[PDB]
Amino acid sequence: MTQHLTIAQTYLAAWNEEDNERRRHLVGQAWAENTRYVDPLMQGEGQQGIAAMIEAARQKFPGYRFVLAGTPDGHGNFTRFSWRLISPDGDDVAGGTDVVSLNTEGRIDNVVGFLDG
Amino acid sequence: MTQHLTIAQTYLAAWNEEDNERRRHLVGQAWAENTRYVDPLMQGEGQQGIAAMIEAARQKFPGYRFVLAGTPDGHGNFTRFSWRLISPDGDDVAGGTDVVSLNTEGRIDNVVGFLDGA
Repeated sequence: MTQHLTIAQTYLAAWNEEDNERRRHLVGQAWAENTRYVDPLMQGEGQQGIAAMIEAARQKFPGYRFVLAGTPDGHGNFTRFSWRLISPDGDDVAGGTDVVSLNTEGRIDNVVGFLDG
Repeated sequence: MTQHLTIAQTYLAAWNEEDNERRRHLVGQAWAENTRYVDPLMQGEGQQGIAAMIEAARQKFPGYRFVLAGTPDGHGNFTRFSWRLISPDGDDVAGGTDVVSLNTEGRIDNVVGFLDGA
């Protein structure tokens, strides 16, 4: 359970990181070399690619933040969690849900996201 | 959207099928030969295995049903949906959420399920 909360937190920390350099270092630590991401708006592969994708996403939504919603859960190497997108003025404008997979070495190898209203 | 509703319905139809034989037929049609399932209580692989798994599950929860909750959604070959577990007397006892993947030939090749309270 805590293992699932840590994974949710590590994942969102990468999306909320303001400094693009620090984010590459974060993705470098948390994500696997063979890693893949896909949601309804985007896709990416590899540590580099995912770091680039997140940066591109943030440039389109400057000032926005991802805040965890509810309690992450899971089983085996799977973690599931949800988050809300918060506007620079503090408005809840949307949200999503993700299923994240860890490889046998504890690093994120696969993420599939969805959008929520 | 409709493609995602159909997938959710086809998936649940297999879990709600009363006859074991009809269910093999249903899994045969909807599921891929190289297919895999895992949730917090179970796992299976292959058409045979998943058919067997569902049957074992139902033998432990006789009379229970799995009813769709909310609107399925998704993208690419991914579908996501949620369902509620209904007791023989009609009570809502619990639920789940699943992520289903279709292979390039339209058949289910991967499912990852999770449990939900209220």
